[PDB]
Amino acid sequence: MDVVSLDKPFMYFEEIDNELDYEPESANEVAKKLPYQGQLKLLLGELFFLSKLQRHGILDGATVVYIGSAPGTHIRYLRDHFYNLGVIIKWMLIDGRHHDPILNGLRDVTLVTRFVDEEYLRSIKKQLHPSKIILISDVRSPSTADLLSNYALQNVMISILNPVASSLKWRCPFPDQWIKDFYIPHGNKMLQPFAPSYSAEMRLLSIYTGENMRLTRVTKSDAVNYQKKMYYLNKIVRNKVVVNFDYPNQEYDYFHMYFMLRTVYCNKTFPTTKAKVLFLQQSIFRFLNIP
Amino acid sequence: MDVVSLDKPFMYFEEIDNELDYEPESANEVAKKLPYQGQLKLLLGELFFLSKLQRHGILDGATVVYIGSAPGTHIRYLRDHFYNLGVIIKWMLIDGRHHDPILNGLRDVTLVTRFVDEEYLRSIKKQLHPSKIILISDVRSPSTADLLSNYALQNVMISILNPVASSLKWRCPFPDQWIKDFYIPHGNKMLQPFAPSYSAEMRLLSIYTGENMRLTRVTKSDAVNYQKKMYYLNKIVRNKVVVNFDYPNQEYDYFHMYFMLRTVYCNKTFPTTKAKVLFLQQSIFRFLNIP
Ligand SMILES: Nc1ncnc2c1ncn2[C@@H]1O[C@H](CSCC[C@H](N)C(=O)O)[C@@H](O)[C@H]1O
Ligand SMILES: Nc1ncnc2c1ncn2[C@@H]1O[C@H](CSCC[C@H](N)C(=O)O)[C@@H](O)[C@H]1O
Ligand SMILES: C[n+]1cn([C@@H]2O[C@H](CO)[C@@H](O)[C@H]2O)c2nc(N)[nH]c(=O)c21
Ligand SMILES: C[n+]1cn([C@@H]2O[C@H](CO)[C@@H](O)[C@H]2O)c2nc(N)[nH]c(=O)c21
Repeated sequence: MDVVSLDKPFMYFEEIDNELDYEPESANEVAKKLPYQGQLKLLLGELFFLSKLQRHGILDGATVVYIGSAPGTHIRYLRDHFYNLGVIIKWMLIDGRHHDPILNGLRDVTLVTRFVDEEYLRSIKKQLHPSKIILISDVRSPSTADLLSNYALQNVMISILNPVASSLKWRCPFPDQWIKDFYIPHGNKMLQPFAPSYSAEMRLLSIYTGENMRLTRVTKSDAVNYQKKMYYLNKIVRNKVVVNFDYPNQEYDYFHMYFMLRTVYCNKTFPTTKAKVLFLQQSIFRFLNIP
Repeated sequence: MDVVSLDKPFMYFEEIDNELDYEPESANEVAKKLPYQGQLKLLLGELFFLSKLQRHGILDGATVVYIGSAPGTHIRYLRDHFYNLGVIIKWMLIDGRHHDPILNGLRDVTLVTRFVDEEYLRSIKKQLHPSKIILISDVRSPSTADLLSNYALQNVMISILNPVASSLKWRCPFPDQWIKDFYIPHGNKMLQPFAPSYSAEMRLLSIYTGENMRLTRVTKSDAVNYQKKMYYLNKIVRNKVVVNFDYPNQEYDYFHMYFMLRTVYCNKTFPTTKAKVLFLQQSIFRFLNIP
């Protein structure tokens, strides 16, 4: 077995302290071990993001505009969570596909069947005004050309919507498939537990202060770094069993999940962090129908 | 007469301490008092900008890419100045119109007869590489739609060229002619002496550190501010005679010019700032054929 003692997990991309030469054969390896692993991945990353905003006092009263939200089964848990905690939020879920029916009938959540474009963004901006907007993007067209296209639209979501914060899907294009350098918003590169086995994807978390918007260029060299660091994390790190982690599951992803969940706010008072986390995880797994 | 004692002139937009309701009648008022006032305006603003970069040690060895450079008569003085001081610079002047023949025959200056577009920017970027690039933009298509168009291209010049610094033409669109909010690069809003009488134009000076690019949104309210502050400066301030300014010309613009010129580097050693400035101004006026 691949056992180890870890202090904490890598929470952000910059923390990854090693790299590996990408083995193309890994793409043939089993991408997922858990049922509904994708919603879980999204639910933890989004609970983490939103709890932070709560922590900074910018969640209550905002309208969360989620683009690329369908089916969105996990968004129901996210909504109930903050709704039961008492935070006042309006959810506007927009996608061209259809949303899970469990999202229907909630006065606080509006579902829109529309693929968004720049023109549309301007109309929802005029219709949401003057509410504070929190943006979450998970749109998917893929080719490097498809990616750049998606990232370009995400930057327009921000310029037009002008949110107080944003969570954006972020996977750097492959170096061997470079087309051109581009700019993404500045933010924390949040690592995702339960992402597909060899996924190089993360979520960009940003909070907008003042009336400025800071961007950062992404070059092919960066793409090489992304590939090597994410390859090292997936092949080695995520396959570690943290023996000094006293919890029902000791695999790296549960250790990583633990650290994300310990930052979430709950109503019930627990004697320990372990008790709150166990509670949140059980609740999450039961909701998603994960054994 | 409109006399006054001033400590220093407003060097940046943010410094302007007052505003006035814009009088549309002012547009009918004489826009220029000096022959070749336009080149003078450009020459001071560009000497100011470049001396700063020299001061920060980023001028020597760069290639200055000037877009919207023709005729460019004053660029000859700028080139000779740094060339005689010993700074090593290559000038690449690109415009669709023709350049003043005085710019020909200099091995260090290349003239290009091309209107630039995104695709072209990419080719000059590949051809200039790996030199450090300093960008100066003075392109002019006008309608608010024309402006946004120009500002949009200027932002692309920066993203593609990736200069170490930039000087960009900047005039906010009129509030009563608003179309949409937009982003311009962060920079110092340099005020311009000898600009047309009621001009609301300035130059955005930026130095790029790291691999980031910071932008700032411009709203209609900002457009109202720009209009009022620039109207106050043009109607009142620029019409002041600084009696405590001991110089051959006491008008505000010469006082403003003095402060810009006192930052320029020269070969000759002068006993006073007044002597260096008088020297630089005389030299500039004689070169431009201004009495
Ligand atoms: N311009 C656009 N506007 C809205 N949705 C878009 C889009 N381009 C792609 N999409 C949507 O982005 C989605 C990617 S899958 C998203 C999964 C969802 N976040 C979940 O929680 O289940 C697709 O449903 C696709 O229709
Ligand atoms: N895309 C583009 N590329 C290059 N030049 C452009 C342009 N769009 C407009 N221009 C040029 O921008 C110029 C504006 S006048 C510029 C004056 C010049 N800076 C001087 O020192 O004399 C025009 O000559 C026009 O041809
Ligand atoms: C992380 N990853 C996945 N694939 C490819 O994506 C497919 C779907 O997941 C995989 O089958 C693999 O071919 C990669 N290809 C390259 N060049 N570099 C990578 O980092 C990489
Ligand atoms: C600074 N300025 C000039 N013009 C207009 O531009 C023409 C050419 O210089 C002027 O004749 C005037 O009509 C302005 N119009 C408005 N609404 N607001 C301004 O601040 C302004």
